[PDB]
Amino acid sequence: RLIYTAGGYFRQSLSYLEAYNPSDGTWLDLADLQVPRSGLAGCVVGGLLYAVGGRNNSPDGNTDSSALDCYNPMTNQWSPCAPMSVPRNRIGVGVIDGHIYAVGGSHGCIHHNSVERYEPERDEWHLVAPMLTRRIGVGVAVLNRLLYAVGGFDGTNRLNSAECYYPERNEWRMITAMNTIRSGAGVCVLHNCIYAAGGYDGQDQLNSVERYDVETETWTFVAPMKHRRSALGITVHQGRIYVLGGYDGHTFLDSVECYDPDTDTWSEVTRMTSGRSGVGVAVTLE
Amino acid sequence: RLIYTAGGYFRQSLSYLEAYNPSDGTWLDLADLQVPRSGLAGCVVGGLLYAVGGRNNSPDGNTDSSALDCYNPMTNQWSPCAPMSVPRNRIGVGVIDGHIYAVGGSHGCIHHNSVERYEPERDEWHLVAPMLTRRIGVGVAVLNRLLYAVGGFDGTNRLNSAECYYPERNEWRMITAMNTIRSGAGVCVLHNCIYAAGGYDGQDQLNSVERYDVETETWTFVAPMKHRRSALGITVHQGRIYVLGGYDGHTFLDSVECYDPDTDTWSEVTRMTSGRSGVGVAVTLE
Amino acid sequence: RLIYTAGGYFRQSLSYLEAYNPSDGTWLDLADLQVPRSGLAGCVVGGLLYAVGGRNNSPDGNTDSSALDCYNPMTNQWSPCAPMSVPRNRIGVGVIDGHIYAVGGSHGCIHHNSVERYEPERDEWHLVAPMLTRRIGVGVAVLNRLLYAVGGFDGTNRLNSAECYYPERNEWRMITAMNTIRSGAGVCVLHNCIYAAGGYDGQDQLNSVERYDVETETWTFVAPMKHRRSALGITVHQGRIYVLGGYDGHTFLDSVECYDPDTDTWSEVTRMTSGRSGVGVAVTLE
Ligand SMILES: O=C1c2ccccc2C(=O)N1C[C@@H]1c2ccccc2CCN1C(=O)[C@@H]1CCCC[C@@H]1c1nnn[nH]1
Ligand SMILES: O=C1c2ccccc2C(=O)N1C[C@@H]1c2ccccc2CCN1C(=O)[C@@H]1CCCC[C@@H]1c1nnn[nH]1
Ligand SMILES: O=C1c2ccccc2C(=O)N1C[C@@H]1c2ccccc2CCN1C(=O)[C@@H]1CCCC[C@@H]1c1nnn[nH]1
Repeated sequence: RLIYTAGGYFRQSLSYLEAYNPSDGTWLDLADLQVPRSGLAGCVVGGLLYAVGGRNNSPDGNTDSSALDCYNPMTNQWSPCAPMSVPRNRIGVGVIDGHIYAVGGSHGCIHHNSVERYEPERDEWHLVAPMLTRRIGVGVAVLNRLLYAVGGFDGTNRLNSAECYYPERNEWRMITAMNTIRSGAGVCVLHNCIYAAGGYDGQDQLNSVERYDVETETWTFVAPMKHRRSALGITVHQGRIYVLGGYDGHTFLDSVECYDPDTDTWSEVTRMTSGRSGVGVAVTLE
Repeated sequence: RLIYTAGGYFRQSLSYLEAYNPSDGTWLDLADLQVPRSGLAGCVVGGLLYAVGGRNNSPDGNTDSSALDCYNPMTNQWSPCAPMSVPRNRIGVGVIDGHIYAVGGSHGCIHHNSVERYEPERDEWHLVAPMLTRRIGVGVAVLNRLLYAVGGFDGTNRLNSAECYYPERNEWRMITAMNTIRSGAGVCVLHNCIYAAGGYDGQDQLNSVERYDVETETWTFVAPMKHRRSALGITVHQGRIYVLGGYDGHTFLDSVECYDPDTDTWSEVTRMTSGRSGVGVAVTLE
Repeated sequence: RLIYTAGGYFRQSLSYLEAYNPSDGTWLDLADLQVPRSGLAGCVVGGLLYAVGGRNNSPDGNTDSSALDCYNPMTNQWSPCAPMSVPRNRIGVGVIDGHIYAVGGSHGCIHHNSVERYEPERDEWHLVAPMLTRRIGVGVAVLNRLLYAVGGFDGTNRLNSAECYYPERNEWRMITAMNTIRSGAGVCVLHNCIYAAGGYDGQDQLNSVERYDVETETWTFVAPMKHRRSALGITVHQGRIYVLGGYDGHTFLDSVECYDPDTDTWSEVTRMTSGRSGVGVAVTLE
């Protein structure tokens, strides 16, 4: 239906909200964020777009965000929701049973292993069991009612490790680590596999993509992206992964590539209006 | 039966070969290595002690070693054997079916994922399938005729990841990662479980100890060591782990702690003649 | 007109500046470099010879160079220019529109993919687009106002890959890879074709030479050199390639071969005053 892209960074933190339509390839110019921010994460619950966490990198100063803002598509306006317990810059998020999980992120020099859950019915955040590892630039994916924290950065080492959360048991456990170390990678779920595209391994931006099969418990490489990129927006729409923007250790990308799992190929389908990195993206449900 | 300690580091790379008898608590001052080195690994095959890889850190310069030297307890003599294909400083080693596996390590700035095997009868090294990850300061453990590479450092990031080698199939496979990131940890096998004691997580030296059960595929913490230590010697003697020396953030340890798995307790049983880190340790077989 | 040879290595890093006249076959002994260096690159802009990057391998210690020095033929004198942003040993250089491009190279352990441009009239360096691959011992050629980075070493593997820079667009594209892997090869342009002579493939020094046709996008072998050589000086003078010195496996070459494209034959036309490798070579324009 539509692929949102909220915020991002180019010279400073951005306030752009734009929506891409895969059918005709048009870009909608929607209402801008109240506060500019990069390193945020986007998710859609009910029929509202949620902008979680982030950081406002401006010439005047840098401020980490604990703000949850809710975009109503009908009115084309943003409405503040209950803020998180702590600011979370470079955050990952996943949705289970209509509840938003705010995973990891940073507050200045404090790297979070803590995770908290938002209940939209109550407008209320509540902390859950923390991760085994501190993760910023973490990628999150939801599969079989289980949340996966994939890769990231613990303040010293970038991570190839991943861990699975069990909502019913309220506990974390380590799974098989990735083949490549990835911080700020695009993580999503397509069919019955966890995907991890792009990222930063400590010295190079990555174009390699690998997927995790839950039953075999093995990470397998697939066709790499055309442009290597970190801090990229990722989204699945009608059986195909879409990756939007990012940073290639150099230029802020406007490129948007699409992955077809049947053919195992990447192809640039469009461009964003301007180059940016660290965007929060989410698809309109259904 | 003796616990050998070869080489090590204190202000410069050491040449010490010393042997500890756990029965009476005595120390034997044996013949020194012909070339001093730290970051080496020790192993015992067919009644002979082998010193593998390492580096000679001296005031006159630094040289990485590809040397395999063989110590005969009967003659108290070091005799050179066939050198490895490439130098391997901060190496890990394991023994399967009388063959010595040289795993990972570094040569100057090259970090090895490559692995090679030594055949004592032929005095020959041959490369096998390389690891999925480049690892230096890697811990090696042999269990059920499979070789496990644990933790380490890839040149940028310290690792909690672990992978298992299959000699018959000649292939590596990533297993469940550790709870803690460990580079230069003491890795050994006790009662059908892989132990990972100490190490360096990128910031602090560790005193925590976790073990891996092969069937459950889970890492579990046990009682921590009294002293934090990285680049530590390790071996098993009559159902108990012996850790020797290491680096705790400033002092080079001479302490030697012993782990009793029944009581789940650590106790300092003896001291080495001088403090050191990066030693090659192996026990006399049987 | 003269073929300059600056620096080089034999036992230690050299300070020689010598100039060969192809007409009468004489050698000119010009003013030595202020600082000895090998792994540098030479180029001529506006009647001035430039010595870029390199390293001073001395008995007292090894130091990588970020220095740009300018030789004035009128005064027979070297003058320091603005240094590069980072030291670059085994550097490659080319010139587009009177601007010197510093491509890749190493700073001790760091292998650069970054590229920076020097403006002689301003005496300023500015970073441009970094390469898709990190390359040390990289050969550079300019053709149709596009800069080509060929072969080299990425810190792990020696490369047969090549890539093309687009100054106006400020981006890099990966072109067709070479038939042979070449690190430290002599790269130049002749009759609208990119040549890659000699180099090191990981095991042996090479005498084979292959050229790239830009329209057909194919690498084709030509007559090989008489001597195998890596880290060789190279240039083009009156429709013929001149390769100077290098390393063949044990002996530092003083040989200077010349390639005639019409006959497709190499021939030793002269010798340098002493054998050396890793020199910077360039021709007085016109
Ligand atoms: O885009 C860049 C970038 C540009 C230039 C230099 C360094 C970086 C970088 O690390 N990135 C990625 C990084 C990143 C990584 C993972 C997830 C989100 C993001 C947001 C973008 N980003 C950034 O680093 C932001 C953009 C670059 C300025 C610094 C910004 C920042 N500083 N502290 N937090 N953010
Ligand atoms: O003992 C120290 C130490 C002391 C003081 C400062 C830093 C270190 C350190 O990293 N180590 C551990 C490190 C290490 C880690 C894993 C496995 C083997 C070893 C050998 C000892 N060691 C070292 O780093 C060596 C001892 C310290 C000087 C540098 C030496 C080295 N440098 N490159 N290779 N060796
Ligand atoms: O000439 C030799 C040589 C001689 C003996 C052993 C190894 C080499 C080698 O790699 N080379 C080539 C190498 C090279 C490769 C590409 C581009 C420039 C150069 C300069 C010369 N050179 C060298 O390696 C230099 C000469 C050999 C000593 C080491 C020198 C060095 N070390 N780190 N940087 N330079």
